[PDB]
Amino acid sequence: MRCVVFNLREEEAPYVEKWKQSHPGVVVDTYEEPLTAKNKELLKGYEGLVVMQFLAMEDEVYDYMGACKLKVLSTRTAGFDMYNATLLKKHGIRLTNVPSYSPNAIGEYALAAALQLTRHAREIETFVRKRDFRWQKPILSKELRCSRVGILGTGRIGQAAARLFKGVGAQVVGFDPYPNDAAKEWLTYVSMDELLSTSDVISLHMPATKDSHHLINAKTIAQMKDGVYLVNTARGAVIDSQALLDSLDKGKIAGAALDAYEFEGPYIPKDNGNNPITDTVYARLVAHERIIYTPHIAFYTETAIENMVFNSLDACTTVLRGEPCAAEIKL
Amino acid sequence: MRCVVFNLREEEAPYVEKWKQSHPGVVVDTYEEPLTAKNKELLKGYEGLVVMQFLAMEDEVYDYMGACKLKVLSTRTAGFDMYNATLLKKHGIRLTNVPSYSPNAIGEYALAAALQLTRHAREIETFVRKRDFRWQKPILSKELRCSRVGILGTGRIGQAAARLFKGVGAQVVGFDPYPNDAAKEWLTYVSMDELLSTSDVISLHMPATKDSHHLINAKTIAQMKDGVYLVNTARGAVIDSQALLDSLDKGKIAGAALDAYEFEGPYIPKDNGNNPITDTVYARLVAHERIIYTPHIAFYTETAIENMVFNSLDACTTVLRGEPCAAEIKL
Ligand SMILES: [Cl-]
Ligand SMILES: [Cl-]
Repeated sequence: MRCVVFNLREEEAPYVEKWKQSHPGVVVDTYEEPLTAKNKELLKGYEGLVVMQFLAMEDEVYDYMGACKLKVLSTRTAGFDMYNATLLKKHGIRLTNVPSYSPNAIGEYALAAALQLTRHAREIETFVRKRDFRWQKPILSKELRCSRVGILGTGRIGQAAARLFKGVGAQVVGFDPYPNDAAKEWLTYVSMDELLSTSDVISLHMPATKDSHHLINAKTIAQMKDGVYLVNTARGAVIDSQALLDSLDKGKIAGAALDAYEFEGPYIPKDNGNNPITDTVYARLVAHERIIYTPHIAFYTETAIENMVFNSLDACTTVLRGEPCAAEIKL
Repeated sequence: MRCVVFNLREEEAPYVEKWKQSHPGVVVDTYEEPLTAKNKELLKGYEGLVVMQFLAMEDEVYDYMGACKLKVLSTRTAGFDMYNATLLKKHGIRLTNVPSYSPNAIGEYALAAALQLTRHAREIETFVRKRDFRWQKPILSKELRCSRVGILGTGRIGQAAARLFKGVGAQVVGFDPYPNDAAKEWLTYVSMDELLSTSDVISLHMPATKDSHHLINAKTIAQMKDGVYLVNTARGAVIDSQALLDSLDKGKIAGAALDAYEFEGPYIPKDNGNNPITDTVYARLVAHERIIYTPHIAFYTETAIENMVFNSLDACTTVLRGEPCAAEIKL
């Protein structure tokens, strides 16, 4: 029952210690550094590997996992395509993930960002910095209780967002290819056309599929209300980014909050102070005056960290004991 | 029954027209400009005067109201100390105000500002500006559903805030000298000491009485949790401003959102681009990196404007009909 954790961030460390305290007899050694060809020897003697690493591990790292007879690689994230499933399977190494951390974290961020937009936070700041303290129409707001909010995607996260928008008084409508009864507690299902053409705020909550790809594009943006506000806490591929930029530049969309960009991979979650953004679309997005751009932090709350740590260690050790694990990805 | 409206702003005009459409036969003439000694003759023939004026009227204006036999001055605001009640009473002119516009507007702003603080909006934007897109502890957030929010003052506005905070999952506690049962739908009443010492976010909603003056001061701040967030949508006098600045500088209070400042009167709601803020406390406060300063706009929503217009015209005309008016200020 020997486990090693890499990529350990400072906020994760106390949760690892809490988990260890509640699970005596499990060895859990930790490293802040990533696992690479250069330090692969640190794997020796462990049966479980717990990681949160977007940087690719060289093939020789996986081969060394095989030579060490590693039994399971457990990621702390929902995504797992950043790991080499081919080599895991070849060496008989199992794989687990963490499918959900905190739906409420992401719904709460969607509400927070929506309120930054509808309450004109950035425009007020611009005026305040110039000492223009007037009560003037450009900063006059519409209350969410007088607004319609459209939720695109009604899985657990979309439902959390819908619940929160209804909780502040908004009329919430939803669209999903597979409507469910639970979401009807917080929203009314409508057609795509109705959601697009009548919503004051649109918040995206769809997973990555062939059918969510570029759902928000020049054609669907053209159907929206003039002055709509758009929030994206889903993956970036749901938006055709240039179409969004064009619509912001023309004033069709009054503002957007983007926590994701379709091609953010080279840059998230890294310090790029000395790493120029060479994707000119992304460089425009991140700097746009009408976009509240955030680096994929909708999830980034204490509750999410706790669940990422506890659930990954639980999954890892469940597999090590040869027990069924609902978070196991069969290869 | 003739009424004249001064100080008419762009956003108010459609509501005046809507009110006129449902009160055919009442003359309601409008002016965008203020009423002053230079245009006092515009008062001839009017019985009701409806105002929202930021500039003192000279004594001779009030004397001219008396000569014209004006019956009532009706403000569109809750405050009325900006008008010369001494001369209104001398000339037998009655006074009405608008005690409430949209409690939800102000509660919604308190929630919006709280979420800017708890979700680290400004700190994230500062990292984004530097292209630092790391998931780093300074921008890790605590969800409101895992937080205690303390509501100081449980009138209509505090109740609206409490309802909205509960609506996003927070555990809401309240303190008031006179607890009421309506507020108990949304919060639990606790002692002042308990509210101060256990709240993650404190939102102020108390009227400006001797008892609430500098309620937030060096002593009560010292009772708070390290890293508390503070929101003030109430009047500025409930906070000892220098004590707040000191505690922000020392890191005791992690951040504050202030929609008001005790000595803001010379500057609100004016364009001060050509008017220095000579009050050095206010100048520091508006510029402080840990303060989200806004120019008294928590109320500033479409619904509030509609209610300011409708309620002032209703009060004015109720008085002119010789009927009792709950919004009349007896001088
Ligand atoms: Cl509104
Ligand atoms: Cl949390």
